[PDB]
Amino acid sequence: FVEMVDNLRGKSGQGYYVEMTVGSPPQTLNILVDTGSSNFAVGAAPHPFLHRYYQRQLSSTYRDLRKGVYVPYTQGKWEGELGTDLVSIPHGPNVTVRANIAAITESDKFFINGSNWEGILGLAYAEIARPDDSLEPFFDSLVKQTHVPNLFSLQLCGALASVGGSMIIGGIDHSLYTGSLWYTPIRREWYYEVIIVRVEINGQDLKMDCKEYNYDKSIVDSGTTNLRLPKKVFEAAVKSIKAASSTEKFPDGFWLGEQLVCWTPWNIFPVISLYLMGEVTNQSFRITILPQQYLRPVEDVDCYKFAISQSSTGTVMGAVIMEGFYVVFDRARKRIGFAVSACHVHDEFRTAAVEGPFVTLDMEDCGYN
Ligand SMILES: CC(C)(C)CCNC(=O)CCc1cc2cc(-c3ccccc3CCc3ccc(NC(=O)c4ccc(F)cc4)cn3)ccc2nc1N
Repeated sequence: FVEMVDNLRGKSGQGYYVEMTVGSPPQTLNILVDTGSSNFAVGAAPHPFLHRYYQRQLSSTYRDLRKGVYVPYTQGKWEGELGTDLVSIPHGPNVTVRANIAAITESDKFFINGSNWEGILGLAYAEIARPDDSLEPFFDSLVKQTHVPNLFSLQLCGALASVGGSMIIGGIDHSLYTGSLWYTPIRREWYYEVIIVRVEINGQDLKMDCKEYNYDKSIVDSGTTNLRLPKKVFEAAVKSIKAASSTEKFPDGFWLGEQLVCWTPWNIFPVISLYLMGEVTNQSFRITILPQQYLRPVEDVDCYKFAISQSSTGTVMGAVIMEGFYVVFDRARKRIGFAVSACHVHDEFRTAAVEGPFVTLDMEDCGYN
C-alpha cells in the first residue's frame, strides 16, 4: 500500500484532503476526507473561494440523474445537482468506479476562503446520505464494483502550518502505527458510531454515568477539528482539566474557546483517556491523548487554542482524537481500530497510548436509546 502513504495534505484548521479525479478526460480535484458525512459533493460552479471546480459538460462519461439535492447545516447550506461519473484516486488503488457526485451549484459557509479543497468525500454510511439512503455513497460503490476490500484506514498528522497523512484504501500499512491495534464495535452503520464507557483526566475517573458520554451518540469524525463532548461531560471534563492546570493561570474564556495562550510547558497539562467498548463481553481498552492533541496552534493571530467543546448532537471524536492514532475503519467487521500513530505529536517524556484489556461491566448500559 506504499503508493497511498502520505496521500493527504492540508492546512492546520482547514481539513485533510485527498487528490481525486472525476470524468473523462480526468478533472483533478482536492477533496476533504470526512468520516462524518456520506455524500461525495464537489464545487461545480465558480464560487470565488474555489481553485477549480467540476465541469460536467466537459466529461464524456457524465450522466445526469435529473434530481436536485439541498443540504442545510446550522449556519449555511449546499445545494446541487445529482449525477454519476467515473471517479479515481490517483494515490489510491489503481481502479476507477462509477460513483454518485453532487455537483454544488450554490452554497453558503461551505467553502473556506484560502483553502485548497473543492469538495467533500463523505465516507460514512448510506443512512445519512442526502437526499436519502438510496444515493449510494462513494465507498459503497468502490467496494461493490472492484475487488478493493471493505475497509480504509486514516493516519492524520497534525502540525498556516501544513498537515499531512495517509488514507490507506482497502487495507492497513504497518509503518503508520506502533504497538497493537485495538478494536471497538461500530454500534450502527450510519455515522461511525461508537460507545465510550469511561473517561479519565491524568488517570482520575470522571465518575459519570456512562450513558452521559454517549448522549445522544458518539462518533469518529475526520471532518471535525474538536473533541466535542455532551454538555454535562464537557463541564466535568473542563472542571478537572482546570484543576490539573491550576499552577499557570489562563483567562476564563479560554476554556470556552474564546481566546488563545502563548509563550511550552507540556508537563503542566494532563493526558486524557477515553475507554471504548471492546470486542469481547465485559472487555474495554483505552486511548490516551496528550496536551499536544487538544492544544491546537492558531497561527495567523508559540500560541495555542483549546479544542474541547460542547455538543447537543453527542460526542464527536474529531481530529483532536484522530491525530493521536492510526484509525482503522474496518467496515467488513463492523469495528474501528485504534493504534498509536507513528506521526503523532509527542514530547520526550509522554506519548499517546492505546492499552488493554480492561474489565468494564454493563457497557451496553452506556449506549443511548
Ligand atoms: C448534515 C450532514 C449529513 C451533511 C453532515 C452530518 N455530520 C455532522 O453533523 C458532523 C459534523 C460534519 C458536518 C458537516 C457539515 C457540512 C456542511 C453542509 C452544508 C454547509 C456547510 C457544511 C460545512 C462544511 C465543512 C465541514 C467540515 C469541515 N471540516 C474542516 O474544515 C476540518 C476538518 C478537520 C480538521 F482537523 C480541521 C478542519 C469544513 N467544512 C458538510 C460536511 C460535514 N461533515 C461533518 N462530519
